[PDB]
Amino acid sequence: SGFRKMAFPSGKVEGCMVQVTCGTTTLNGLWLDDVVYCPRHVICTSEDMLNPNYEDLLIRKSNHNFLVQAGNVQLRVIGHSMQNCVLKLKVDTANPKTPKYKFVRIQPGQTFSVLACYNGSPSGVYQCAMRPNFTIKGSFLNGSCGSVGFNIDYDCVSFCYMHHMELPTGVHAGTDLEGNFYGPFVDRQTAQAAGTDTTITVNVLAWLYAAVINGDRWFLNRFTTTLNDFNLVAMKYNYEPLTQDHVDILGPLSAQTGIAVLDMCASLKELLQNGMNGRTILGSALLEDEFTPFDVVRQCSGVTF
Amino acid sequence: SGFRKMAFPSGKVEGCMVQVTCGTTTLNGLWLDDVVYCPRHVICTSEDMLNPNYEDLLIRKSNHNFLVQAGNVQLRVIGHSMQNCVLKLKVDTANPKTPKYKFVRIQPGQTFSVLACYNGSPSGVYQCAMRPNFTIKGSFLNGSCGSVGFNIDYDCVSFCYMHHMELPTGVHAGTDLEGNFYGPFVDRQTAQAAGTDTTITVNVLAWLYAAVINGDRWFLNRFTTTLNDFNLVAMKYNYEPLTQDHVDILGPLSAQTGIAVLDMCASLKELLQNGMNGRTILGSALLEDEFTPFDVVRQCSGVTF
Ligand SMILES: O=c1[nH]cc(-c2cc(-c3cc(Cl)cc(OCc4ccccc4)c3)c(=O)n(-c3cccnc3)c2)c(=O)[nH]1
Ligand SMILES: O=c1[nH]cc(-c2cc(-c3cc(Cl)cc(OCc4ccccc4)c3)c(=O)n(-c3cccnc3)c2)c(=O)[nH]1
Repeated sequence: SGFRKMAFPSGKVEGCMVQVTCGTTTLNGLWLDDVVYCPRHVICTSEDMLNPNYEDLLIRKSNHNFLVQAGNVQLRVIGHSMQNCVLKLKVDTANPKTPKYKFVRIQPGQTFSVLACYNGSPSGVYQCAMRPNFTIKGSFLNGSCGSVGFNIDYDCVSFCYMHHMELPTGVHAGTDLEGNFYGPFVDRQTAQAAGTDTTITVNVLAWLYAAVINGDRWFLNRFTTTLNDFNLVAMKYNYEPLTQDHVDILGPLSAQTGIAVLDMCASLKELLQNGMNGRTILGSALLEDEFTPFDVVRQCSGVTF
Repeated sequence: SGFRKMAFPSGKVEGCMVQVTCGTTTLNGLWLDDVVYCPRHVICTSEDMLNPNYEDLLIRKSNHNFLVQAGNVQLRVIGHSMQNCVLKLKVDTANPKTPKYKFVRIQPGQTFSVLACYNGSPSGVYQCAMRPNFTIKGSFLNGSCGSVGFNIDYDCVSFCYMHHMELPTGVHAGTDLEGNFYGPFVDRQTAQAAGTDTTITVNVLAWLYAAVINGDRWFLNRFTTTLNDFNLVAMKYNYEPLTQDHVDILGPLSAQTGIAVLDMCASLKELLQNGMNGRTILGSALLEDEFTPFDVVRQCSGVTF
């Protein structure tokens, strides 16, 4: 029992982190097989990032201008190319620690683990969610660019995120491992709106099921609702609309606890309309939306890797 | 910017986790050099744990009765001994992945990372605190015994915790790596009180400094206090007393933010007396005590490993 914001074990990713240097810029890269992936703004100076022409900046760069260091190991760069917003550096040595892996583009509302890195060295790991507006509320300092987010299924690392930018609002933006930004953002230091964020309704419900499984039951009430009525309330409190697809994903938690999804929606409705009245749920005084239904079943049933 | 409950990268510990089997009992062990450490109740049956005589139970066990498996690798057991509440199994092979390490006994209020494991396989990592009453509020299921807690300093893993028990209250108890329980607990399924817990005042203050560093400033007020007056309030709200030693550990955060420790105490006093009035601090609607001053400086300055 107990419920914690738990991250995937990071060892399989730690073995892939390298340092990438181009000119006077140093950041983090991801070394898989014989390719190193990193944000393309490694080729920019402080002035370039205000309005960069990456095509033109890269043309002034040759293979020997990229220094890639993996601990002591200096890697020899034998090719370079730009794919959307990431640079791909071909090296002459395959990473001996390459895990089984794939590149995935996650959906808004999905969670992943972040291995924050500086100068190629891992400093910490934490779990976060892709917001509905495609930002993430991370913990990143200067030098963290090229840190990656991932999930793990038994032995296969699914890389979903590479960190590129901190917006003036303090939230974070980045790409999938094909270099495509999540959300509307561009890798340029110029004004960019993230737009309205909402709460991930299906995750909140998943966490309420986790609370019930662990003994926190005070919020269960005598009411039910309909999907239509609930979505009226969701809209009023800037919650994402709940779909039948979401109801179905919640099916196994509903079965395990014997609480129909729509009954749990009614409990959530009453928490939104009346607040938590100075109480806590799973040690939290607000409604938590960073656990997916899969996360809750994983943590509450102890699946391993 | 941003502030997250961040855990140490777990790779160095993942390489040390093995499965230990004795009879029909299987749990987690820690393989360092040529020794495997695990809870001594691996030798108990379900009935034994109600009132075990570990000396007598171990006498019925021989080296070949302990099966130790590290992935595929079956380890050959050439010695066994009991040290307080842990078993030490001498194996004939040194773990090739042994990190630099030491065994440390932490103080109440200190934080560490937990690598939750099942059947020798890591499933997740999270950060927690040793409570003032020497329990931890973890996330552990049956089979998690022998999972370990640790800190990391550059390349040296300090192991501080091995998980042994879940109490009927749902909180968790365990030992240092010499087998000595934290707190009053014994490895026996019989009634055991944990006693009153308090909030870790110095950690709360550290987190308020983290909030200020990140831009959450609404809680700073026009008041100051004295150490004596603050400790009166702390006692009323079951906060740990603040000592001059604590004030000194907070010195660098005070210097960085220009906010005198006693001024921050006055802000904390007003939050305790008046509540948070429906506001949040660093995304939390309650006062958070699981970050030490060292944690806050580490996360806010990006030290790595
Ligand atoms: O050597 C290196 N140089 C640079 C970086 C670097 C670079 C950026 C960055 C990159 C681009 Cl292309 C545009 C941009 O715009 C911000 C903005 C957007 C919109 C409006 C105003 C400003 C920012 C950054 O955000 N961070 C950082 C800092 C703290 C936390 N997380 C990431 C680090 C690095 O890590 N290493
Ligand atoms: O094979 C295996 N067998 C057993 C275990 C095991 C064993 C215990 C345990 C061990 C002892 Cl000596 C005494 C005890 O008392 C509880 C109690 C104390 C006071 C009053 C009433 C009850 C419990 C346990 O707590 N957990 C567990 C379960 C869930 C989360 N975290 C840990 C697992 C295992 O992991 N693997």
